[PDB]
Amino acid sequence: GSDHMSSTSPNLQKAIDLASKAAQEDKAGNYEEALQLYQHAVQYFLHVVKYEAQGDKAKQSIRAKCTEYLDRAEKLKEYLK
Repeated sequence: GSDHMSSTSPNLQKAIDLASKAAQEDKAGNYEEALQLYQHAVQYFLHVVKYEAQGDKAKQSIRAKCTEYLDRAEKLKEYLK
């Protein structure tokens, strides 16, 4: 059916799926794949916000999340294997 594809880009869909997995690896304290998931998430969110934006102001939705994902990786670097 619609399955978010009618309103959300495939890059934005990818970004969130991988951002969700970043937290899954991190909060399990695997501290292995987590770091690269946190940075790869914002790699897509910034490619959406700067080049593929929607809803005029609505692009601010990713700006709030991406600013956390690039910062929260620096906390993993304490124990990141």
